[PDB]
Amino acid sequence: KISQYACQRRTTLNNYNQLFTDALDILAENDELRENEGSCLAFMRASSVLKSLPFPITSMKDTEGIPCLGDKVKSIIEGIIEDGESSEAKAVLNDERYKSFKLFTSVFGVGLKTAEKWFRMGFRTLSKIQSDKSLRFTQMQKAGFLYYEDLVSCVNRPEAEAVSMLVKEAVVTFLPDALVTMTGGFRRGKMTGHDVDFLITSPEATEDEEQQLLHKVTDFWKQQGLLLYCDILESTFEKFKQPSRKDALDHFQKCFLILKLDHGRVHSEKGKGWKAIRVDLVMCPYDRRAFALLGWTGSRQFERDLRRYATHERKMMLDNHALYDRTKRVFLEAESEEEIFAHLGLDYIEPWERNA
Ligand SMILES: Nc1ncnc2c1ncn2[C@@H]1O[C@H](COP(=O)(O)CP(=O)(O)OP(=O)(O)O)[C@@H](O)[C@H]1O
Ligand SMILES: [Co+2]
Ligand SMILES: [Co+2]
Ligand code: NA
Repeated sequence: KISQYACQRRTTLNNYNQLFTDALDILAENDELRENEGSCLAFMRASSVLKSLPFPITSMKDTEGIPCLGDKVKSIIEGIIEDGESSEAKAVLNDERYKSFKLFTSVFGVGLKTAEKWFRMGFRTLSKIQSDKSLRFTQMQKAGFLYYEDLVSCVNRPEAEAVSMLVKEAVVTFLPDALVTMTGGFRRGKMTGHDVDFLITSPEATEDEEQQLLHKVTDFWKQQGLLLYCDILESTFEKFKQPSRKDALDHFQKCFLILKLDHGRVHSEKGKGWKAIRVDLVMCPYDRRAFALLGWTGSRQFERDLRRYATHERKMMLDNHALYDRTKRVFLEAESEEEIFAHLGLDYIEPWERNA
């Protein structure tokens, strides 16, 4: 029996139900835009469970025994079986508000509120926004427009590996014992991504050394002329706080960057000679490295279901910093992700199996 939880499913990149899940993902995105959180969640859970199937749905009988498939979702599946298209997803793709929100939020630094503001001002194209002489842009949006074409082209694996080399070379210059791990989509086996994410941790660094590393590494890149954008968020981490009851917040020190990646550093099959790459770095205390790795690997749906399962099924509280057992009244320690899954009574799910 297929579990309702993504953390009890193996979800690999060979999606046999892309016709159904692309439509359900569009409908979920539109519900997010229309602030309908409930309908958004129902479409996301249905899309997630179909992504886990080892075969394509070709009839309504194939949906028997599958959880998270309500009446609304089954009507959408029936319509796609009928003529290979979703009339519901097609109407969203042609909606002017949806098209504007997708286009405007494709810019780094533009979220839901700014996209809504520009739409209500009558803007529909990025050309009209960028050339407007009355609009005022944040430093994040200025970088978003300046490096737009590079950032929208996405990052491939030779580029992600080239960025990994740069990150490791910079980090070990200040902390030679530091462990640098590529997380996010690339760790889940994806061929492309919108950014490259890393977890950095050091077994011997002090509290102050841990705090200064991201400042030292970004100053080094700024000196080399590689830092195109930088935003460092200071840590608000509390060693003895209970994990979140909430989409959990990450309190570790982190930075959101845009780096200049020279073409000569990329060893691939194939203009200006460089590409702007979105890079996120997270620094965590050594003892919390397994919780942080698990939270930063994703997918978002896998993380949500992991935390939901921990709370509802095990009376445990899980977040990126810790695992707390409410019955035993103890924090549970882990040196690896495998130990976290064992504490939760879950079969270990490999990172490439977390594409929920
Ligand atoms: N800018 C950011 N802010 C907060 N968390 C982030 C983050 N970037 C990465 N993460 C964390 O690490 C995982 C990957 O996050 P993202 O970079 O936002 C999407 P992704 O799964 O890596 O697809 P992508 O390859 O297109 O970026 C998620 O589990 C998320 O919690
Ligand atoms: Co990412
Ligand atoms: Co990221
Ligand atoms: Na955006």
